[PDB]
Amino acid sequence: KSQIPRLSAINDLHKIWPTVEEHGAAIIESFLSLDIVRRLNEEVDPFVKIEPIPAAKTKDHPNHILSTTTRLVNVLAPISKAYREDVLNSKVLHRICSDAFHVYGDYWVLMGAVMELAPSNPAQPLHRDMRFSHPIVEYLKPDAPATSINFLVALSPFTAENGATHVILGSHKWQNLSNVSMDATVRALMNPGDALLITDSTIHCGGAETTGTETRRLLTITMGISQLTPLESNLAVPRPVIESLTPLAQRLLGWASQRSAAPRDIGLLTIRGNSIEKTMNLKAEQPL
Amino acid sequence: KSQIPRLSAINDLHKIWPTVEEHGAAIIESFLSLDIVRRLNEEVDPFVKIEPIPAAKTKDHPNHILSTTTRLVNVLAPISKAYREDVLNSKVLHRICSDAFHVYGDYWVLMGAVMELAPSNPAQPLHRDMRFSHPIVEYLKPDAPATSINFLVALSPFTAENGATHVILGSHKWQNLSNVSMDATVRALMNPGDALLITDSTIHCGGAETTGTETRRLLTITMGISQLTPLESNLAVPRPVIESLTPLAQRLLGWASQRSAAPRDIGLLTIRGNSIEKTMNLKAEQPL
Ligand SMILES: COc1ccc(C[C@H]2C(=O)Nc3ccccc3C(=O)N2C)cc1
Ligand SMILES: COc1ccc(C[C@H]2C(=O)Nc3ccccc3C(=O)N2C)cc1
Ligand SMILES: [Cl-]
Ligand SMILES: [Cl-]
Ligand code: NI
Ligand code: NI
Repeated sequence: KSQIPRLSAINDLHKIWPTVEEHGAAIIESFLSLDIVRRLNEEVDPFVKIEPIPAAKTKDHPNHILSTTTRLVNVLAPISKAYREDVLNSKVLHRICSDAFHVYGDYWVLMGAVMELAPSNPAQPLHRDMRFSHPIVEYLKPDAPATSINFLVALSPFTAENGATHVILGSHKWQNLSNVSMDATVRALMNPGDALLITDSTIHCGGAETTGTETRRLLTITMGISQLTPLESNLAVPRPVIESLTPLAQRLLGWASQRSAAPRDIGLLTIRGNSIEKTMNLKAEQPL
Repeated sequence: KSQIPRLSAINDLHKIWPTVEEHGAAIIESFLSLDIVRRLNEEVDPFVKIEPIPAAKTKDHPNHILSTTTRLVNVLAPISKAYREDVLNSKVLHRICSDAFHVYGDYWVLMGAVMELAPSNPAQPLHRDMRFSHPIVEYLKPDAPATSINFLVALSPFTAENGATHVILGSHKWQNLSNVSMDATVRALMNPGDALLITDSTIHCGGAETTGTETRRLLTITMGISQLTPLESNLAVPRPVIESLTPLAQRLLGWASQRSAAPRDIGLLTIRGNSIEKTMNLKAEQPL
């Protein structure tokens, strides 16, 4: 069985989305530089350490799906300069997203999260993303272009023994799911900064951590059309932080109006014919 | 040909959504009281008068579809006490919406707008709503439950001669649109406070104003699943105004997290497992 296609962020940029459209997955080698990975890790480190269990009794939106040995930290913009500057303005990410979502229009971040898997973390069941948040997605026609995609960026090594992600190539086109099995999977073996890109229809799962010693960390960036509601809110992010961002980063975090691809688009999140950013006089690229 | 079913807001409440599901339209008699209509009208009056043309060159999200003799005012919460208190907490609206959207989960306001049509306003072409903002909707399967519905509330009389809305009954189930014609329509003749309820698949249009003297006004409330992005933003609505609302009204305006109907729902617009309202310590029902 064939392995996940591996592509250069530098050289093969136009090939990335077409590869994912055909095969359901691709590995983007050095999607983030080692420097960006270093800074991201350093900045999110304490927030991962203080994060409670996914279904903590203190939470009013507990995640009952993730293993108790998973820590997920989202709303990364206030935590991480590297995320809000380097990642949110990634040339590679934006080329891929504009390739993927041109039929629909603007896209934004549905969720940007750091996930840390503890040693001995079990494999997840094979799944498609979005089914615990967006029931609408299951009602889309088979040939509907993907309305979200997920960049699974390695922040530490992904190996077969420490639980590297499994994917079933071609499974994004499957209607009948009788042949869903771990027998059909291949692995996303990745160095820090490499990213596995999948669609919302790609069948996949986190792998089993079998060493009992290694802690695997990733940055999962679910990008989706601006017509779908994000899993996370940036409403509470301080205005100085938002005003330090590029206009593009502001749009990605829901601090701007959005546009569809309809020929005479009337827009999303508008205010009496004007944008959020025009109405609120929102500044951009103002240093803290 | 059969007329639009007419139902009591008081007596026939459980019958309203089933009627719309079957026929694609229903008239809810006295959906709003005359007092609520009076107050709504008085409060929005000046904002309608100052509103420029839909495609005004000053706007960065111009509406190129609406006639130049239409004035549309959205983001009504800061304008109208009657809207944000009486309409957003309407028992009838919420019963209908929970009936309609139970398969998907929470719902919210995609757009609440007052539309005023000037004398001699031409009939709109027959259409389905949502096609200039949510291209995703066209890619839903035929049997997908409606993901949005539109309450067209009369704020002045709707008569055949002054441009009362046309609908084609049953057209919400149409796949082939070869028989789309004004020959197939019936009219929504309505007194102030009556509402025509349609789905996002009901084929309909505003009628021709033929008197040259009458100004027709309506309140259009597009309610949709919380998984779809609103056409309008309440991000710039002052916090004192938001904190005067009920928790339900806050949710409807995007000042709360949202939930899907998935058995182990992980939520929408959350912040590290907690809600917007918990995170921001958002007060409710605090008088101005
Ligand atoms: C333990 O087995 C699992 C089964 C299904 C899922 C799906 C997933 C999702 O739909 N979206 C995301 C996307 C990014 C990060 C986390 C999640 C997330 O929480 N779930 C539930 C996760 C785990
Ligand atoms: C002039 O002919 C027309 C053709 C189509 C439409 C559709 C409509 C929409 O999709 N949504 C709404 C919903 C509530 C109020 C206004 C609108 C709105 O602006 N358009 C464009 C309007 C007019
Ligand atoms: Cl994984
Ligand atoms: Cl109308
Ligand atoms: Ni997944
Ligand atoms: Ni319409």
